[PDB]
Amino acid sequence: SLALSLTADQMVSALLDAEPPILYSEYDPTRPFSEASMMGLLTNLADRELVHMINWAKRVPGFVDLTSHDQVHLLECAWLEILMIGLVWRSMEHPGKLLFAPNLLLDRVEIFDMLLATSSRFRMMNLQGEEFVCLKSIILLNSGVYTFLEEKDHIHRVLDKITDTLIHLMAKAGLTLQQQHQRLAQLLLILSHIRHMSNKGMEHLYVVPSYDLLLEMLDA
Amino acid sequence: ALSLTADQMVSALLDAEPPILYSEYDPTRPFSEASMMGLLTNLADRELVHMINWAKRVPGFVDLTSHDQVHLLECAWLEILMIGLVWRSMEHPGKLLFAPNLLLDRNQGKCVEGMVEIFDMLLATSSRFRMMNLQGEEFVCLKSIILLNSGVYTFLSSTLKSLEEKDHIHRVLDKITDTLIHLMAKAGLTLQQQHQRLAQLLLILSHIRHMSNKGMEHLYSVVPSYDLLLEMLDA
Ligand SMILES: O=S(=O)([C@@H]1C[C@@H]2O[C@H]1C(c1ccc(O)cc1)=C2c1ccc(O)cc1)N(CC(F)(F)F)c1ccc(OCCN2CCCCC2)cc1
Ligand SMILES: [Cl-]
Repeated sequence: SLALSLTADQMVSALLDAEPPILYSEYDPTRPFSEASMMGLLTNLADRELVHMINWAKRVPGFVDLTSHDQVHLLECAWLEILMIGLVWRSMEHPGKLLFAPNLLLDRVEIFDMLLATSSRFRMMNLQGEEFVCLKSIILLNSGVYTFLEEKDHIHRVLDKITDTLIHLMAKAGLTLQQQHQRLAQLLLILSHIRHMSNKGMEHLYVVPSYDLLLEMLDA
Repeated sequence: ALSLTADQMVSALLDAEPPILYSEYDPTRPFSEASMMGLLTNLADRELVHMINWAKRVPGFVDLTSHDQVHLLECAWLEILMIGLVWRSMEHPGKLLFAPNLLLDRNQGKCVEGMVEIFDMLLATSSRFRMMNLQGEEFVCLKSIILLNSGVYTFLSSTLKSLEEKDHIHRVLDKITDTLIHLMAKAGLTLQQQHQRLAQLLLILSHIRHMSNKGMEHLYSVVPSYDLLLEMLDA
């Protein structure tokens, strides 16, 4: 694959260029807050974000090398985790609040608390945008990989490239070899907590995009 | 803003560019006149939020009062949406790319009565930009001119501050002209070619205003209010 020959810098450049825009909530600010339904607003936002997520996924190196079926499977497994890491990233510089959108910024519940905790953890780590995009791409490629042979092999190789990229970013930033491996581990372990939150979030919803919806979106 | 170089002006404008939004996903097809109009309204309204963010980053714009910023936006918003539309559609002959998932040929334009006429005008503008090889750096200059120009001749005056406001706007406009010329000189165009291409691009602006006026006459037959615009700017 062409993707496997990308350097660290090229991988970061591709990922930064692929980033979705930050969307706004769809509601008239001239109106009182009480008119709105929180769940309604969040659903409308998420649905609009999903279209952009598909476009983003198609630009993650290696992703289009996969079958349409496997692309859908990865997206089905990752979509809420991807929405959540986006949320936490946007909320980093807003302690005690979740920036669902620039016009939908909420203070303090169980999952909300978990997301806030993740956000504060990213803030304490001084998580950089270049690291963020690597991590969100890992979520895409990893979350569904163990629930599907050449397809899996390819995915694992792209994942290894992403690891290389994360280390490269850290070496470039001035971190010692010991600091690099420690920060690599810290970042990746936070992914287990993102999985946790996603599963808890799913259990709350039960709005969820179907295999078929995702397939149609990818085809279109 | 008046201390920016041409290159800095271009950089600021490129960095300010809004995202390309999507239409309401999976609408009923075929469209009715009502459903198409509904989709276009929904799109436009979402684009407007991002336009405000963009406007606030156009050098010189925030130097104006909130009132004057709203006045400019009131006069320019549809023209700005339309030059965006024509720019997005350049590489799609015979079609208008309202959004990546809403790409319509003239046949589909006929779905709303009287619309095909303006659809044709927009297609014509888009082909004109394509034939001229309009550059992204030129596009952002032009869209910024629309913002600052369209409402400039319909402010009140009388007051010293108001005369200074208009003067400032005109100075920013002159800087944008300088920037356009700079881009052309940098590209290797002769002085005569530069002045000709400048005039061609600005004359196309009169046609964009025309199409905007025709488009506005349909919307009034949806339009963001002074209050909505002011709130968006404040937020
Ligand atoms: O180009 S438009 O002028 C403008 C484009 C699109 O439609 C408008 C619009 C919009 C904006 C806000 C909104 O809320 C709804 C729609 C558009 C927009 C939205 C987002 C965006 O990024 C770009 C554009 N246009 C479409 C085109 F002809 F070109 F195809 C158009 C032209 C003629 C019409 O009728 C004439 C006949 N009529 C006259 C009066 C009596 C009854 C008969 C009708 C529409
Ligand atoms: Cl949007």
